[PDB]
Amino acid sequence: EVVGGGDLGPNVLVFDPSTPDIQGKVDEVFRKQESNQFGTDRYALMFKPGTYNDINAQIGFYTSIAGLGLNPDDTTFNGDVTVDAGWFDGNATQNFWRSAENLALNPVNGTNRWAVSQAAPFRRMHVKGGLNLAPDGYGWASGGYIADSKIDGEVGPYSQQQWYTRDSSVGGWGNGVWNMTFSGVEGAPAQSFPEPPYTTLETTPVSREKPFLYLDGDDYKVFVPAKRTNARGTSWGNGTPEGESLPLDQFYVVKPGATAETINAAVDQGLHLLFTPGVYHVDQPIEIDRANTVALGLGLATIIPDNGVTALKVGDVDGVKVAGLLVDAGPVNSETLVEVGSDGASGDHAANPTSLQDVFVRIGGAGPGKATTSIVVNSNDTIIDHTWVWRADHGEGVGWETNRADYGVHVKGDNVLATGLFVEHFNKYDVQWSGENGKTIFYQNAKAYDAPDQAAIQNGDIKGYAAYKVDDSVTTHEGWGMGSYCYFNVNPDIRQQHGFQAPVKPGVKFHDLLVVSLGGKGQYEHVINDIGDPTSGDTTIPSQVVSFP
Ligand SMILES: OC[C@H]1O[C@@H](O[C@@H]2[C@@H](O)[C@H](O[C@@H]3[C@@H](O)[C@H](O)O[C@H](CO)[C@H]3O)O[C@H](CO)[C@H]2O)[C@H](O)[C@@H](O)[C@@H]1O
Ligand SMILES: OC[C@H]1O[C@@H](O[C@@H]2[C@@H](O)[C@H](O[C@@H]3[C@@H](O)[C@H](O)O[C@H](CO)[C@H]3O)O[C@H](CO)[C@H]2O)[C@H](O)[C@@H](O)[C@@H]1O
Repeated sequence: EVVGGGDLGPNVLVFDPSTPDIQGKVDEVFRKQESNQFGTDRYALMFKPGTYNDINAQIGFYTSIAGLGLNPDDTTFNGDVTVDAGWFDGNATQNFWRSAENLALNPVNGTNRWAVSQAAPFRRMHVKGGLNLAPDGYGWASGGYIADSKIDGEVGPYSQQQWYTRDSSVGGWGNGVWNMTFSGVEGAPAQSFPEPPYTTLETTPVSREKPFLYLDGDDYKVFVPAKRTNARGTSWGNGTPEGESLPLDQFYVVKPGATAETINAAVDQGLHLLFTPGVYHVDQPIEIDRANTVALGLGLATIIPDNGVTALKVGDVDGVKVAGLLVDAGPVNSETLVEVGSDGASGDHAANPTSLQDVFVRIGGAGPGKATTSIVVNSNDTIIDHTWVWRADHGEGVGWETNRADYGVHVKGDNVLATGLFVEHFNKYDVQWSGENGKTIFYQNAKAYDAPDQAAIQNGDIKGYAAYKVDDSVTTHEGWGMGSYCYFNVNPDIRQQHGFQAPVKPGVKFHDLLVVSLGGKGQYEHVINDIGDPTSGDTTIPSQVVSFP
């Protein structure tokens, strides 16, 4: 039984420098996906190596676009790969669930616009011009994530609240609103927080670039980049990154029809997983318990666990690479949605860690969804490089009970690294860290907006549950460039005692923390523990702590 390789299904639209009506055939997708925030259509747009002209690819919901060279410059657009905000009058605060990878862009007026909020990665791009992250106007925006990219000109966030860039090069960088964090960025502005609120690290401590599909002349393969310790700048500027290249014959090609049983029997049998674009329902976890297994998603491939099961269980193995998957809770509460490693997991994976990359969790919004904890990271050395774990605040099936989700991410492994951590709206602790020697570079949280009252969120004798808690038994932890925002629109008399909670210990340190009330809808009492000013006013002024402790 199981069979690697084959055609990639209807939802992977694959273009070359000759193909007909590329513009009309990219277009059509956009007019279908532009306002389709909670529909089940999914699309991947893939471009063969060469040069494309006259192209302006507006990217809507649940649309990935990428090149199929090894290097960004192998697939060049004279034109744009664009996100803006027309559907929502210029408000970019719901521009979610889309992606761009492995392309070079020569934008038509000199500037590519990528007006995105969360879960909208921009990886391995070469922009031969500037990159604007704001919508036409300077309406609300809440991004964002760039990795492994070279922007020849200026990145211009304008009204973007916050941003994370790693292992990249920019010609310059125009402005900082609340929290612009950089690690391993050539051309980043020097560290300057509080004002302007730039958090700048010379290197990312460990990174490994996300695997991606690409052509060898005409063989579908997947490139699996070689890990980089103390990374700075791009992996591909000096051509060939170290890395090995699985052929697609060694992947099971997931489509509708596939069962959890079938997907499991493939990883078992010795195949990797390529999820083609679609929404998949499963009645038991997808379990990845072979070392070095790549599970790569296309087109915002989405897994929904039925019957309260865990969607994804990774075993206690080295080297697994989960990349490009949206895990969408079912109506029936799952105790966990994603578990990396087993409970009581104990060995190390330093040389060849497991990673989650562009893994997105949603609880609610397309109908009710519920989970107790969304991601449990048990495995030591795991890298979490871009995640958005989101209890819905809008849509259908949202409400304090209707889409209850108490806990977002629980990190129990030791030496876990999060780079680009976005977690929002959980009824209790958005992030909890119980393991040793953890490190987070960039955090973005917003609290739950629908606590019906203060009693709903009493946390023992603390008011509210921290956005980011380090259990007081930890000895060793560090974070950089971290923010928590509140919008208790339902009951704006609520108080949130702090954004962050931790031990007061020599080795449990932070850098550049902030909390923000959005329009005076509730307030924070402090930034971390009992330290830092409360928020005040209705004018959305951040309260900050530069150091801790
Ligand atoms: O021609 C190059 C030029 O393309 C620009 O893309 C624009 C879109 O910004 C725009 O999308 C509109 C909304 O953002 C706007 O506010 O209102 C309506 C309603 O939805 C939208 O059309 O639409 C036109 C065409 O549809 C696009 O060309 C890029 O932003 C820009 O960077 C680029 O230079
Ligand atoms: O609800 C949609 C979406 O909202 C996101 O949070 C937004 C905030 O992004 C937004 O913040 C505004 C700032 O961008 C702007 O600069 O300042 C004004 C104040 O003058 C801010 O309000 O505020 C809205 C609420 O009005 C928030 O909901 C969430 O991150 C996201 O999860 C959510 O889906």
